[PDB]
Amino acid sequence: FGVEPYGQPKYLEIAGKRMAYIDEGKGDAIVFQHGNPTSSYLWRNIMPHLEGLGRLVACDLIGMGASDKLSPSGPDRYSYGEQRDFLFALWDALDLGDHVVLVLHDWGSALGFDWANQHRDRVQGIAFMEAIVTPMTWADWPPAVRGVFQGFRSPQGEPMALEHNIFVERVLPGAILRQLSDEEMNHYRRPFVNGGEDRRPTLSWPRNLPIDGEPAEVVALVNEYRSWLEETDMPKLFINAEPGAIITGRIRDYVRSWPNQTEITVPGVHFVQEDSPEEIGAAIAQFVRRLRSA
Ligand SMILES: [Cl-]
Repeated sequence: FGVEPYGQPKYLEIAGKRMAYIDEGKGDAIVFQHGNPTSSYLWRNIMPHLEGLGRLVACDLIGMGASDKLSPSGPDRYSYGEQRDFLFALWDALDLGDHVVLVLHDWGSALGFDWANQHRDRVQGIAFMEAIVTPMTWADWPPAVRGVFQGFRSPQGEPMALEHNIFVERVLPGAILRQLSDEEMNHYRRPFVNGGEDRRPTLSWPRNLPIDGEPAEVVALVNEYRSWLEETDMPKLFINAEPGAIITGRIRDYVRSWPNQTEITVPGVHFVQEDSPEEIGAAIAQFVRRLRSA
């Protein structure tokens, strides 16, 4: 468990806002996308396993990591669609090519599965873990954090996230089996040290989760892309977690139904990269070698 970020930070302005990203190596792209409340930092111990297998790209979502904050910020900002507009523009700017392997977690999986479904001819394979794969009910959601996420999805969410930073301070470490070092935790806290709107992305994201049919637009998006995943012969690598968090139970059964997929299981809850980076990295490398090595 290295504490240092991978690679050098780079920035490009997208719609007048700086977006930060890692871009190392050469060849066909391997694109790692984080979710909430993380950044490219999440992949620092995984990316080294793919050196020499492609061009390794990991972007920080708008409002997250080293990327700029939107202003004026408020409850109408950092929706799925807004996040998608920024990210997909950054990916276009980076000229990723047409043999992309996506490596996806959490909201990074909704964004990446959506991108792949819109660019089917440019995606070579998808590796995913603890991903958003189907509309949910609360029965699918980890029991220990049902009240907290229902809380986020109410007016209580503003104090919880913007004042108390509960996503970063409580949800993130609660969903890692090991204890992070102070140094690692400081990297996850850095984008969100200031109280108030700086923390808005951490609150907007849970409000987009497709749970009991709301928000309908996200439910519809996920139904669309999963309808493709269910039938496509695109190669897939499912990294299961034990105990896991959002892919457990019937959702885990469902993902296992998808075609042209292999899996592994690693120890972890939600932020599996922080419990099992060597096993994850090794599996993705083996996947990519099978797809590419000759
Ligand atoms: Cl979330």
